Amino acid sequence: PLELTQSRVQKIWVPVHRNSPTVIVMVGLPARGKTYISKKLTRYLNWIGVPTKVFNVGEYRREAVKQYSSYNFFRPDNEEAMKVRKQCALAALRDVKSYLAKEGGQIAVFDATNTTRERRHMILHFAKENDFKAFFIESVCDDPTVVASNIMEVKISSPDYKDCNSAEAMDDFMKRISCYEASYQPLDPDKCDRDLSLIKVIDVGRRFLVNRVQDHIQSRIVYYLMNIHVQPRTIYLCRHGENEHNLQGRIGGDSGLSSRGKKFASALSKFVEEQNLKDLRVWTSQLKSTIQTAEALRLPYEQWKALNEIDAGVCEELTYEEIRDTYPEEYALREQDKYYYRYPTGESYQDLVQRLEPVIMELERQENVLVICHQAVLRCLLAYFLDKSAEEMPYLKCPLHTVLKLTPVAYGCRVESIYLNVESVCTHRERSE
Ligand SMILES: CN(C)c1cccc(-c2cc(Nc3cnccc3S(C)(=O)=O)cc3nccnc23)c1
Ligand SMILES: O=P(O)(O)OC[C@H]1O[C@](O)(CO)[C@@H](O)[C@@H]1O
Repeated sequence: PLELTQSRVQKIWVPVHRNSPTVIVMVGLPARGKTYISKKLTRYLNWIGVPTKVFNVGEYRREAVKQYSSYNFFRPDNEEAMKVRKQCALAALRDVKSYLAKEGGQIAVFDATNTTRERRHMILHFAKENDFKAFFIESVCDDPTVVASNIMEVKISSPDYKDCNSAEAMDDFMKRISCYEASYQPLDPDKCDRDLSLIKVIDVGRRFLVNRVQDHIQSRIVYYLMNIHVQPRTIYLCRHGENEHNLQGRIGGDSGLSSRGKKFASALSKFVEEQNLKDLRVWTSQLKSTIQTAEALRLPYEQWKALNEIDAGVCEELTYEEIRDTYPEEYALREQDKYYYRYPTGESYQDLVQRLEPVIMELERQENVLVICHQAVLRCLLAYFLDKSAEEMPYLKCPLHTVLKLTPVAYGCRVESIYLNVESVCTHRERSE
């Protein structure tokens, strides 16, 4: 029954006067997108604030053993290589234990083939004895075009194949896959795996079998998988054209575009038209400056309250100088912990991420999209796509009148900056000390 004090940074009332971690087990033949999924899921989970880390058994093998030479290493009759592979799995599990039990981790993604019941049974046993949950994700695909595309995009360029050309790396990889085919026992949720928590994904997200979801992190993972796709597309992110508050160095508010902001809007329209995209969706916030920017495009657009700039609470409409003079401790606390700091009666970047989550989910479902938003919001989105930490997120550089063009490549995202040659003030503030 305790008396309360409001914490300085997060503004949380706390009393004063003195969920088991999960191992996600990937399952499947090589080149079925296990690593692609492990990495993308981990980016999502970390961004929403669930500390996650991938333990790729392949990387342990590459460190334990000299340069790769061929698929013979993966022969099931290779007694020695089988021992090494098993010890690499056990070493990766030691690190999973340490991460989840001792380093604050919440989710460990065990990224390997794990194609045998025996291997999976051993992982289960490891989980139950450390009191970890286990959740299996299996990717099944028998389409040779898909497999070949995966091999060309991320396998032949890997360090294993440094001394091979393309044709021979591809030949080797195909034989390598064949090494796993005889002993591959797929997840069997009807019968033998009836009691496991799992998702089996068939044909690149065409069909799912989902068995026994045990907690909210798991249903959300499932929802995420049911919304992502691997079709090629482009995401453009930018801010509103310069506005009248920007000219005054004032934060928040709902001002309109300055004369230069309107020139940017016309320049954006020209840029978009020259990209020559199919079915470009345009999203804005509900604040005037983004909507006036979209109005220059002559494309249909949709407004989202969730894309509204961070709410600076009682500091809305003020300059950073007025904040420093009127609220000196608040100004200092934010410079010290810019991600977690909440403005009084307002928001933190942490809050932003919670309200942007539905934006991210819908972005995953779409194809070509242009998002016209605001500085702190744009940083949050960009952090997601580029896998930037919470500590880095509030300092990412997203200038006015510059389009950030994002294109999926390999296991991530390429970003290209395109400045549309219209002057503006600069609203970027570096980390100080
Ligand atoms: C959509 N969803 C829900 C989902 C779920 C699980 C796997 C995959 C998947 C993803 C994938 N991606 C991937 C893997 N390596 C290189 C490039 C890419 S790509 C297409 O992202 O540029 C390749 C796959 N292959 C076979 C089966 N499944 C694959 C997808
Ligand atoms: O987190 P920072 O660096 O203060 O940036 C957010 C600010 O940027 C702006 O979008 C432009 O100054 C403000 O409206 C908002 O308060």
